Formats: sequence, structure tokens, C-alpha cells
Amino acid sequence: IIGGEFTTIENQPWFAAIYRRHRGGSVTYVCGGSLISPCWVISATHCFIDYPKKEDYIVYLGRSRLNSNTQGEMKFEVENLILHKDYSADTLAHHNDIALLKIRSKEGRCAQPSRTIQTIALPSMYNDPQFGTSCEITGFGKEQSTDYLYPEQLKMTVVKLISHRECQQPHYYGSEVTTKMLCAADPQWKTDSCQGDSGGPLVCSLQGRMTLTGIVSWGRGCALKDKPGVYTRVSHFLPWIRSHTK
Ligand SMILES: N=C(N)c1ccc2cc(C#Cc3ccc4c(c3)CCNC4)ccc2c1
Repeated sequence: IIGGEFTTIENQPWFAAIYRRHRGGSVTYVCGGSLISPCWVISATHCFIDYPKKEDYIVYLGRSRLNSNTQGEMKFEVENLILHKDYSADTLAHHNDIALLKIRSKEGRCAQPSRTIQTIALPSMYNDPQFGTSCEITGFGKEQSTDYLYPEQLKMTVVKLISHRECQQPHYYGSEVTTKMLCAADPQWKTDSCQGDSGGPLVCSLQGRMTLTGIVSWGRGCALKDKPGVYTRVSHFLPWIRSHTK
């Protein structure tokens, strides 16, 4: 996250921290995720497509820091890694950038909801917020494009949704951004999501309800003028999520 503020897991209890085990036993951060039910974490397929072995991943719930065992945190393995069969990448745009991770403790249990571990509600079909609506993003992603390290402490920011017609303008993304994608940015281009925030939530309060409106997917640079953050529009994927969690 570029700009914004440092936060803790109690303010974002649906936030899942996803890591990968490498050969030799070292563990590194991959992407964010969101708890949608006790056994299921939703993320972006582009985070896993190059390393599709479920046994390699570690998922934490209730974790506030990248290298700290936050009190009350829960560690899990991936029982089922589901990638979207029509996922594809263009030079900029990612298509069908959505993934599901079925989680399991070493005892074979799913998440136990607590003050720091809670689910996030899915959106309803054809009911996304209007352009100009303020929404929040969370992640352990880069603080600056030139950084190679990720922040130790979890961050958050607030951005505004951008219309499809504004996002399709020539100086923005043209025809490369589609109706299955949602644009969101800072009107002053100072805060945004960035590399490492992928797979993480775009949470919008709509009609009084906190909703998983988007999943961090792609963008040209980070916090660049006329280059919004692009998110998977979760409301389009409700039949796919239902079928793969049944
Ligand atoms: N401006 C943004 N909001 C934004 C949002 C998401 C981003 C995501 C990345 C990235 C990445 C990345 C890095 C490594 C690999 C993949 C993707 C996909 C498959 N191969 C590995 C970089 C900049 C990003 C910028």
C-alpha cells in the first residue's frame, strides 16, 4: 500500500496472509486474501498460477505483522487450491483473476471465528457501489514502487471507485479494462495498492453493509496519474464462487 496508514488485524479480521514454503524450508510472503467462510479464503489466481502445489502454501488468519506470531493468530495449510479455469494475463490486464483456498489446521479444522478472525460478506448480483464511492484496501504490499522489501506492519488506505467510461479513456486504460473489472484510485494520485497487495480485499460499505466488492488485481505502476488500481469485480463471479465452495 502506497501512502495510507499502518493498521492491525482487529480492524481487518477477514484479512488472510498467504506465504509460500520454498525447497530448503524458507518461507516468503506471496499475496493477501479474504476469509469468505470458516473453510474458505478468496484471493487472485495470478498469485498462485506459477506455483500451483497446494502443499507449499501457509495461510494465517489474525496476523498483524509479516514476521510476528500475533496473539490469537491461527495457522493453516491448503486442503484445496482452486484456480479459475479461464484465468489469463495480457501485458497489463489480468482476466478472471480469482482463486479459492480451502483451509485446514493440522488437526483438520477450519477457522474458529474470534475478535481478530471474522468472515467478509460477498456482494449481491448487479448491485455494486456507484462511481465516487470511497472504499478501503488492505495489504502487506510495497510502500513505494522502488522498495524491494514489504512493510513489517499491515497497512490500509481509502480510494474512490472510478466509472468504466472514465477508466476506458485513452490516457487511462482504453479498451484494456473490461466490465468484469472495477477501477479505483485517489483523485490526487498519492495513495494506491501496489505489488504484494494482490489477492487482497477492496471492501466497500454499501447500504450499511461491509462487502467484498473487489480483489486487488492489476495496475500500471503504483499511484501513477491517470492509472487507477484495477480490481476483480466479485459480483460477476458469484455463480463461480457458489459452485466451487458447494
Ligand atoms: N496500481 C495498483 N493498484 C497495482 C495493483 C496490483 C499490482 C500488482 C503487481 C504485480 C505483480 C506480480 C509479480 C509477480 C508475478 C505476478 C504478478 C503474476 C505471475 N507471475 C509472478 C504490480 C503492481 C500492481 C499495481
